[PDB]
Parts: sequence; structure tokens; C-alpha cells
Amino acid sequence: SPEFMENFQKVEKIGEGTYGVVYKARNKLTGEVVALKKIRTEGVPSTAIREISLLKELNHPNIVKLLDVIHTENKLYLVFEFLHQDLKKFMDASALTGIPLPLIKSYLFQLLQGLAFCHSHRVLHRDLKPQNLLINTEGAIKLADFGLARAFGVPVRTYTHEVVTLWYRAPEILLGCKYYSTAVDIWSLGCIFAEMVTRRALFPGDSEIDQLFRIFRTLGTPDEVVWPGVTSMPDYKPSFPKWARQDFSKVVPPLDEDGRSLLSQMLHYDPNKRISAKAALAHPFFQDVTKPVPHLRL
Ligand SMILES: O=S(=O)(O)c1cccc2cccc(Nc3ccccc3)c12
Ligand SMILES: O=S(=O)(O)c1cccc2cccc(Nc3ccccc3)c12
Ligand SMILES: O=S(=O)(O)c1cccc2cccc(Nc3ccccc3)c12
Repeated sequence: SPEFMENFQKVEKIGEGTYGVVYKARNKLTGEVVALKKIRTEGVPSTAIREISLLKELNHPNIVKLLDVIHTENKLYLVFEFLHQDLKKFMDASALTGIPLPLIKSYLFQLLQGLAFCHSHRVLHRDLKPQNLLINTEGAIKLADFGLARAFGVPVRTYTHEVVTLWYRAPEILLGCKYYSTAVDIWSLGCIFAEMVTRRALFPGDSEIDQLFRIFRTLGTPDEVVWPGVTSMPDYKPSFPKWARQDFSKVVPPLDEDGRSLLSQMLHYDPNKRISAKAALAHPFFQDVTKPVPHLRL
């Protein structure tokens, strides 16, 4: 202390965070491997600093641990605990068989615990996706690559106007809701739940309107009965096609009534009816939840 970038030997690139590249590095002084995320861009809004401070305050088993923050010439290096496996990579490695239900249950349960914690502390993730959910050898899964309400740094990814971060975006956001809620995270997680089960992304759209239509084609085009206020949302258009809701026996074939009940509550159109992370933890689907260790080729 202080830690200096020169104190770290870079080992290998681990991944591509939305706001910075992440490298596996070794602390030359302690031998401890860590994960370093470099963030590169002037001003930083007061609201920005406050949200970052709130996130930094969080200490939870299911949120990747930030160990230090090193400042150096317009650069910022976030020193995190080292992890190098994520749900996306894991699901792909397990594509020709799928993740075992016990592990699906465990991961979903843990993500809900992490989210419940964030939400009670006024913190939202806003950009949940398989790629940013890190897993370790002992079976934990952790939230990472948090999104941002107000910018200040630099977005290093590309997915933006592409075909990825949109796949998990809540409909209220796509329809132009200015003030959204913690419900947007539950929606993303519900999409991830379906994905772990079917082994395919639930709504892989390529544009905001395409994302909306894919959602509509599956859950039915929402109306005032199902979602009070929907027809007055900023970007709602009466010209939207009207699709009927599909049965979950078709949408997520492998799930039973308990799984379907939980998924339906996580994908409820109305944010005011969508299950909270806290309430989801008490859902019967998690009665037999355990903490299985994943089989990784590490
Ligand atoms: O609050 S810090 O712990 O530094 C921090 C931690 C993690 C991410 C950050 C992103 C942008 C600005 C920061 N703050 C900042 C403040 C002053 C100068 C330069 C950057 C961030
Ligand atoms: O960038 S984040 O995910 O926010 C991240 C945050 C904190 C620690 C990380 C450690 C290794 C890899 C990451 N990223 C990563 C990138 C691409 C794929 C999988 C993981 C880490
Ligand atoms: O990297 S993340 O995995 O999101 C992350 C994970 C855990 C704690 C964090 C604390 C402050 C900032 C982060 N990220 C961040 C980076 C750049 C801009 C704004 C926030 C934190």
C-alpha cells in the first residue's frame, strides 16, 4: 500500500467488460492473482459519483469483490478478486447436455439473493446477462459488470446497438418508461432462468422494436387488462401487431408447474406485479435448493 500498477504482472486477458477490459494479473508482492479492469472522459456527474459510491458500499457473497481502486494518469484500475469463469461460458461448455437443474436452482437462488441485497440498498444492476455472472470453483455465482444510469467514463464493449444487452431488457424500458424500478432486474433474470433451462436465449432481438416484437410474440401483446398504462407509454404504438400469449409448456418445455409459476412471475409485463427478488426467494421452486459444485475443466 499504496498499490501501484507496476506491482502487478499481467497474466492473460480474461474478458471484455462493458466499461473496460479485464486481465488476470499477479500481485508481485503477495503472489495473489486478481482481476484488473482498466477504465479510461472528464467531469463525472454528481449523480454518477453517488451511484458508484453506493455500489462500492456493497459487500455480499454474490457480488464480485472489489479490492482496491488504483488511480493513474486519467486511468483507473479496478482490482477485483480473481474469477475467470462465467455463466455464459459455462452454459456453452454445457450446451450438449445443459446445466443440471440443481445448479440452475442454486445459481438462480444466489443471483436473487445478490439482487435482493442490491435492491434493498437502492442499487440496481440494469444490465444482467449470462456473460457478466461470474462463477467460482466452490459453486458461488456473482453479479458483475453493473450498468449505469448516468455516464462519465467510456463504454468499451460493442453489444450496445448490436444483439446482446437488448436480449435481457425489460419491456417498460423498451417502451420508454423514464422512471423504471428494480423490477427491470427481475425481468432480465427471468430471461436468464429460461435460457439456462432451454439452452437458448429467450428473446434474441437485434433492435429495440425487434426485441419488443419477440417478447410480444411469446408473452402476448400486452393490453390495458394485463398491464394497466401500457397503451400510454412513450413508445407504445397502437399499430403493434396483436399476438396471443404462448404456453410455457412450449416456451420452456423442461419446466414443471413450480418452475413455470416462478418464471411467469419474473416475466410479468406489469412491473408493479412482477415478483420482487426477496419474494422470489420464498417461491416453492427453491424448496430443495442446495449448493452444488460445478464441473469445470480447471
Ligand atoms: O470513486 S472511485 O473509487 O475512484 C471509482 C471506482 C470505480 C469506478 C469508477 C468510475 C468512474 C469514476 C470513479 N471515480 C473517480 C473519482 C475521482 C477521480 C477519478 C475517478 C470510479
Ligand atoms: O468485466 S466484468 O464482468 O464486469 C468483471 C468484474 C469483476 C471481476 C472480473 C474478473 C474476471 C473477468 C471479468 N469480466 C468478464 C468479462 C467478460 C466475460 C466474463 C467475465 C470480471
Ligand atoms: O465493474 S463492476 O463489475 O460493475 C463492479 C463490481 C463490484 C463493485 C463495483 C464498485 C464500483 C464500481 C464498479 N464498476 C464500475 C466500473 C466502471 C463504471 C461504473 C461502475 C463495480
